[PDB]
Amino acid sequence: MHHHHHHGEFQIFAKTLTGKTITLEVESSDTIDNVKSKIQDKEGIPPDQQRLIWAGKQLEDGRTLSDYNIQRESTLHLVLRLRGGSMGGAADEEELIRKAIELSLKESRNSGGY
Repeated sequence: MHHHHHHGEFQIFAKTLTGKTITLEVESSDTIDNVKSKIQDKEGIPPDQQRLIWAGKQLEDGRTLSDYNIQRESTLHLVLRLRGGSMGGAADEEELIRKAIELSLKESRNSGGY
């Protein structure tokens, strides 16, 4: 029920596991489904095949942008899933989560160093 109007004055930045930078026009409260699909228009990749991991935690499809107060200048770490034959590389489908959290996200965990 996000109305039929349009006012994408606030954009965001998404970075795939491989490190691909993608910019999509979303809302401050945009939902994962909206974020994902929006990506499909950018990389074709279907939302059901796209996963979103942020802050060492996997974003649930029911999550919102305003949930964590995600501004516009945010790096949405996206991980491309793989249902077909395992690529047998760094990122596939499940290993893309633990690694997406240990590579560019671990920084947030490092803050726990006290």
